[PDB]
Amino acid sequence: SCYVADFLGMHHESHEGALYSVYKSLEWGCFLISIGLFVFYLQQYRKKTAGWEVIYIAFIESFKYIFEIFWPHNNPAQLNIYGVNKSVPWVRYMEWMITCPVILMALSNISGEEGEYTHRSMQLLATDQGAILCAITAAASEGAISAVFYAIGVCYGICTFYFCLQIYIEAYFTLPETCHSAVKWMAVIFYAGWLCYPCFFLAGSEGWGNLSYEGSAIGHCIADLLSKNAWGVMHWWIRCQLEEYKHTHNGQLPHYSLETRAKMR
Amino acid sequence: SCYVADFLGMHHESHEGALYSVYKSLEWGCFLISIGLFVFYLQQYRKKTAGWEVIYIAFIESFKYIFEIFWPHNNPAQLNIYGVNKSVPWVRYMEWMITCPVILMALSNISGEEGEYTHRSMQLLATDQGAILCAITAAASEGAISAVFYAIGVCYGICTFYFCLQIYIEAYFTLPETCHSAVKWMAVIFYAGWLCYPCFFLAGSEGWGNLSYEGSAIGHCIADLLSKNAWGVMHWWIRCQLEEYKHTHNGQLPHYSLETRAKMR
Ligand SMILES: *C/C=C(C)/C=C/C=C(C)/C=C/C1=C(C)CCCC1(C)C
Ligand SMILES: *C/C=C(C)/C=C/C=C(C)/C=C/C1=C(C)CCCC1(C)C
Repeated sequence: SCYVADFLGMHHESHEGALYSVYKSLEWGCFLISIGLFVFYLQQYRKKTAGWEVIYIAFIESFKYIFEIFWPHNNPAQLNIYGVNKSVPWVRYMEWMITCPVILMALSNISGEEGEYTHRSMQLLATDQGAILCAITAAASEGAISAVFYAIGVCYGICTFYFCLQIYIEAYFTLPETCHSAVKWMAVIFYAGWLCYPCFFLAGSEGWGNLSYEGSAIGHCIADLLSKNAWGVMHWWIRCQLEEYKHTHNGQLPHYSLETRAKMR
Repeated sequence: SCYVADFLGMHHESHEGALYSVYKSLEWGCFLISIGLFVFYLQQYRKKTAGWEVIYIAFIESFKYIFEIFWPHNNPAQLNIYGVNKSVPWVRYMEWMITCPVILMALSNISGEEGEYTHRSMQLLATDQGAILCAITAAASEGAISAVFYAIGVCYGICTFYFCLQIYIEAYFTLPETCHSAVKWMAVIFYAGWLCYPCFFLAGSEGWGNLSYEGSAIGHCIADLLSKNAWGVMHWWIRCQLEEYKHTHNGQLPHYSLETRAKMR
C-alpha cells in the first residue's frame, strides 16, 4: 500500500531539446527586461512619469522570474497537493494576485491626479480578487469542483473586463487627442495578454489539457511580457505625453466631470 | 517505502468533549449571525446606511462558515501539502483575501461620498494583499522559508496598520462629534480582532505551535465575530448617524479638505 507522488519536478527529467532552450532563454529575457524596466522607472520617478505601480509590478515580476529560473519546483513555489495529485504554480498565482490589482489601480489612475478614483474602481478590484482566487481554487482542486470554480472565476472576469472597458473608453474620451492611439494599443495589450491566461489554464496540467510545463510557462512568459512590461511601457508613455501637454497648457489637463458615456457599445 | 499522509481530518477522530461542542455551536452561531446580518443589511440598503461592502462580507462569511460546518476537511477547503505534510485552511485564507480588502475599502469609504478616495487607499490595499499572501505562503511552507515569509507579512501588516490608524484619526477629526465615540470603538474592534489572527497562526499547526484545530478555529470564530460582524454593525451605525446629521443639516456633511494631521502620534 505504497504511494508514489509523481509531481512535476520530482522524477528526474532529461531537460533537453529546443523547447527547453527556448523556455530558459525566455525566462532569462523576461527577468532581464523586468529588472531593466525597474531601473528605468526608478530613474523616471522624479519626472512623475512612472508611478509606483509599474515599479512595484516590475520588482515583483523580477522576483517571480528569478525564483522560476532557479527554484521552479521547490516549494513554496510549487504547491504539491496530495489527494488530488496536483502541482500548483503558487509563485505564478501569488505574482498574479500582487500585480493584477496594481495593474487595475494604475489603469484607474492613468493620469495621476487626485479625486479621479471612484466606487467602481473598488468594485473592479473586488471582482479581480474573486476571479484570481477562484482560479487558484480551481487549480488546486479536481473534477466538478474545479469546473464550478472556473465558471465563477469566468463570471468575475467578465465583470472585470466590462469595468476595464468602461475605464478605457473614459480615458479615450477624456485624455488629450495625442494619446488616443496609445490608449487603443494599451487596451489591446490589456485584452490580448489577459485573455491568454484563462486559455493556458484549460490547456495545462491545471485544468483539463495536456500542455507541457515548459510550453505553458512559455505562453505565460509571453502573456506577462504583454500584460505587464508592454502595458507599463504604454502607461509611462501616456503619462509622458500628459506631462508634455501640461507643460504646454499651463499645467492643467482638460477638465471633464459629472458626465455620462458607454451608450450602445 | 510507504508514505502515510496524516493530515487533519483523514484518520478518524473521536469528535467528543465539551470543546468540540463549543466549537460546533460557535460555528453555527457565526453562520446564523452572518446570514441574519446579510438579510438586515439587504433591507437597510435602500436607506443608504448599509453599503455593498458589509453585505458582501456577510455573504462571503456565511459561505465560509457553511463550508466549515459541513466540509471543513474535504478539499479544496483543506489544502493537503505533501512534502511539507501540512494542512492549509484554504477556505479561511480565501475568505480573508476576499474580505480584508473590502473591509479596508469600507474603512476608506466610511461616509460614502465621492472623491474621498486617495492614492494611500490603494497603497493600503496593496500592503494588505501582500500581508495575506505572505501569510498563506508561510502556512503552506516549513522551516526558515515560513519564518521569512511571516516576517515579510508582518512588515506589510505594520504598514497596513499605520495606514489604517491614519484613516481612523482622519475619520475622528472629520466626522461629526456624535460619531466620535463610535469611531473609537470601531478602531478597537479593528485592532483587537485583526491582531488575533497573527497570534493564532503562531500557535496552530500552521506556524510553530500546537493548538488543536478546534481551539484555533474557535479563536478565529471570535476574531471573525469581532473583525467582521461587529465592525460592520459599527460601520452601519456610523452611516445611520451621518444620515441623521445630513437630514438635520440640509443634507451636507461638514466640509474639510486639503488639511494635514498625524502630528506626534
Ligand atoms: C500578471 C498576470 C496576470 C495579468 C494574470 C491574469 C490572469 C487571469 C485574467 C486569469 C483568469 C482566469 C483563469 C486563469 C482561470 C479561471 C477563469 C479566469 C478568467 C478567472
Ligand atoms: C476576516 C479576516 C481577517 C480580518 C483576517 C486577518 C488576518 C491577518 C491580519 C493576518 C496577519 C498575519 C498573519 C496571520 C501571519 C503572517 C503575519 C501577518 C501579520 C500578515
